[PDB]
Amino acid sequence: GGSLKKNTVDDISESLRQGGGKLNFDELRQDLKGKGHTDAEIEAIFTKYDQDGDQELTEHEHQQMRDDLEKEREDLDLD
Ligand SMILES: [Ca+2]
Repeated sequence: GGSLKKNTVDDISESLRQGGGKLNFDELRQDLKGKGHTDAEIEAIFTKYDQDGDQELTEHEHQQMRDDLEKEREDLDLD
């Protein structure tokens, strides 16, 4: 709709919680692939958030996800 979908975060959030708030590209991706998530979609989300390019997504990176989602889909609309 805008930039990110709350539905996506739910998928990544759940898988992240299972790994202990921390997971690597390979582990999260496998957990994502088993849910029906495409590599392209995962790579975009992972690249988008993995600003450190450490090929790893942590609770910190995921935190921005929820924040970035609310600044767009929350507190505003038509502007
Ligand atoms: Ca990272």
